[PDB]
Amino acid sequence: LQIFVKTLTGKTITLEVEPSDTIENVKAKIQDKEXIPPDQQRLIFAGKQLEDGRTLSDYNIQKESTLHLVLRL
Repeated sequence: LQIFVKTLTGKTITLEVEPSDTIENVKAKIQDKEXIPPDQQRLIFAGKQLEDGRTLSDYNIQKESTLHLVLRL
């Protein structure tokens, strides 16, 4: 499964994910490519800021969905 992550910079990164991955698991994937601590990340799907501990399925995030990475601090 693959989703896209955009950033304020606007660079489009793609991630390999599992449908039952938590948002916390997605932040740890972004950490490894980008160097940003999870607690500094904030992720929007379709205008909605996502809560860690919930899963991509919980939010109907599926092949080719785009998440928007925003930084806290």
